[PDB]
Amino acid sequence: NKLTLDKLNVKGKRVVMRVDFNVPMAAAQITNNARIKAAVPSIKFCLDDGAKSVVLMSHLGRPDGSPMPDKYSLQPVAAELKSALGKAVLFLKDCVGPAVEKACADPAAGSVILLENLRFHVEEEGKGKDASGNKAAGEPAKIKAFRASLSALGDVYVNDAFGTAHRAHSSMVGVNLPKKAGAFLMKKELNYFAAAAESPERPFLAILGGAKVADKIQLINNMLDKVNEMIIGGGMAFTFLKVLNNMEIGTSLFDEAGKKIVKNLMSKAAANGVKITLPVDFVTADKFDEQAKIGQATVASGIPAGWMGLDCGPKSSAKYSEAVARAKQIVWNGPVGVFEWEAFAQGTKALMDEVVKATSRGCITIIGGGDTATCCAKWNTEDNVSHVSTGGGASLELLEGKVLPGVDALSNV
Ligand SMILES: Nc1ncnc2c1ncn2[C@@H]1O[C@H](COP(=O)(O)O)[C@@H](O)[C@H]1O
Ligand SMILES: [Mg+2]
Repeated sequence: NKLTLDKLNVKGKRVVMRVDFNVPMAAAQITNNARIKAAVPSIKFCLDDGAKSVVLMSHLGRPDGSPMPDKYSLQPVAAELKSALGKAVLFLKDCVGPAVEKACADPAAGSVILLENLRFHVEEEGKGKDASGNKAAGEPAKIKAFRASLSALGDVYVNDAFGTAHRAHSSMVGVNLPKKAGAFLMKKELNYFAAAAESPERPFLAILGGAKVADKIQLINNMLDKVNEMIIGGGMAFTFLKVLNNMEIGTSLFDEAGKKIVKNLMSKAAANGVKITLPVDFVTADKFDEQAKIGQATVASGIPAGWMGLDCGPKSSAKYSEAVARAKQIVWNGPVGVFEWEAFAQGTKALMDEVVKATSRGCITIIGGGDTATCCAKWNTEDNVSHVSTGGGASLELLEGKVLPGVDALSNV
């Protein structure tokens, strides 16, 4: 129940749109467009429906509030967006101030304008570091002024920056305009997660991977309140196997703080009637290196001193596949092994194959932002799963059961 773009009247209006263009880069070059392309359907909707202008605003990297036009400029994105949009883009060297306001005042109808990095101003995050590297605090009156300037750039506001929705930054919660609508990406992201957090199809399987356990306690706990099954893989699994089974784990990752909560998580799973699938075999490595000598092990055999489990084995792949086969809805957050290294990416690759097949027969498959999304990109499965999230931190907070400041700030329907 929140206002979305498709239900917003834009004809003859200046649209001030927050987008998450915080794209990866490398030596003044974009290394992945995804976030830019993800926001194009919203930009076009506005143009096609007669918007007077669409003023795009975003942050890039973490300049921590000082104009770093040399390393963190959004200028390259303007030329990239012009190619994707097939339309000229007016790039402005600032995002607030009299001159920027004057430029967005009465733009030529159909104008697309891209503002400079919002994080060049400490008022966006509300805090930062000075030149010396010292932490500086934003001033309240300056915060108000900054927000009032952004508000002048449009008659209506659209937030399509899902990747930034967990941030209560000025551009996300401070735009004072009567109409604040979530755009098409934001809509899609919330639509699917509404699936995971409210009315999931069943069985509902949650696949949780990664290294640390302590930072995922809430994610695991929240998911235990909603799923029918849960696969616990990746490095996390070793804390569970060590505690529950007393498995010899070698130099495999072990979370000391998290190990103290393992029995409590299993207890909840039991009470909620959740079937937990943990790995039973592994692909070992003599060291955490892409080219480390590899081996094999099982929970029963244990992992040799010095060696570490970096991926699940064949038997674990079977059990995982069986869980996927039983699911009508799946939420996957975190690969099941070191996917970055080919030798330890096979379990993840195999699981992806199963998730893709599940989607083909009607399973609603939701891939979390970040690492899992990167895997979809690497193996070209974006068009093969139901949803691939554009925001790692944002989707994690949602799966944790948290309210997103950027979503909460939107108008209601
Ligand atoms: N069995 C494992 N051992 C060590 N690292 C793993 C393992 N499985 C997944 N990972 C890594 O954990 C990651 C994400 O960890 P996290 O920051 O907790 O999300 C990726 O960098 C993976 O390479
Ligand atoms: Mg990660």
